[PDB]
Amino acid sequence: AQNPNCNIMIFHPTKEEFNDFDKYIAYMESQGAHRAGLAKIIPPKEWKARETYDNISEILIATPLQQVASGRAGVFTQYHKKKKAMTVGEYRHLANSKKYQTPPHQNFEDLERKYWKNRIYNSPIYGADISGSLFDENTKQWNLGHLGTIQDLLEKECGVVIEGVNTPYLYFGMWKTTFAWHTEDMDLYSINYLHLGEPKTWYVVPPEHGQRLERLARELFPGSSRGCGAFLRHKVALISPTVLKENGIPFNRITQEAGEFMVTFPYGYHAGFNHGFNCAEAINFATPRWIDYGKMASQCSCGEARVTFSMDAFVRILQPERYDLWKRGQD
Ligand SMILES: O=C(O)CNC(=O)C(=O)O
Ligand SMILES: [Mg+2]
Ligand code: NI
Ligand SMILES: [Zn+2]
Repeated sequence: AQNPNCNIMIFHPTKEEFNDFDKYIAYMESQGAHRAGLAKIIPPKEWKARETYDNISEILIATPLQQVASGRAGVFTQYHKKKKAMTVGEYRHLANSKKYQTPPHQNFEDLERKYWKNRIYNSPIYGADISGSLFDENTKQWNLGHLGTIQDLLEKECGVVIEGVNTPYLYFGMWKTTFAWHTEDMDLYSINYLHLGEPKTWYVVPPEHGQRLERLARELFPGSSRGCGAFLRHKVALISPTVLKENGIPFNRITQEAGEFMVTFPYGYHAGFNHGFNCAEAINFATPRWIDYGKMASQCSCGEARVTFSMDAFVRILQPERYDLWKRGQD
């Protein structure tokens, strides 16, 4: 069995190996990368996403989100308070202000310590989930707006043509902006490219151990767990590495830097934080191996998780017994 300890693997594809996206995902899986739940892909030195980032300041962040925490430093929830629209240039200036800027630090490990000590005492503002792309249309390799769609994959594997579309999303971050513990919708893959700026630290639980994280979460968030049998779909709960280690939960960590891709694998729980002003692009995708995870994915039906238009068909075709209840949650 490849990668039996479920370590995060780092790949360095050549320019020739960077041509065929599906083939390279399959290769990484042949080497056991999925067992970790997360992999890093460093593009060949010949590649670039676009020519420059000098002209992005006028992108609008229509609904910046202030991430307000409740709880204790290692075990907390966050809610998202909507703020007035601002441009990427305005948001960058805000991120660099004395109130929001990254503190002085020695190295990534010192910053990670400071994050977990201090996160709850601040409310950073995240420009998340903005439909759009920063890849140049002429970038032919690993262009996250030109991937095979999940609807086409389902049709290729299962024969059923379905409605829906699959487009990327931009994330503008600042120090302490946080992504809560989650798997993807329908336990899909994700791919995330860090276009510019400061790093992003990731934590991940191997897919084979995901239910251990879920059981801990039910213990640590007992009201939320009574409210919903899949409350991590709400994407609000944070648990620190220290708390995970105290509770014996298997996990790994890695820091992504600008110019690097990360891939999350089906049912790989992940969480993390941004080091300072940055911009990432991410999208969900599927492979043949995903189908069985899609069929078994948990679902929130309490009403809180509220998701895209395109998830309807995935539930309807892969999970027909759950469909009616899930859709009640959506309406
Ligand atoms: O970058 C973020 O805030 C969150 N990203 C992801 O969860 C991802 O790419 O799957
Ligand atoms: Mg612009
Ligand atoms: Ni994710
Ligand atoms: Zn729910």
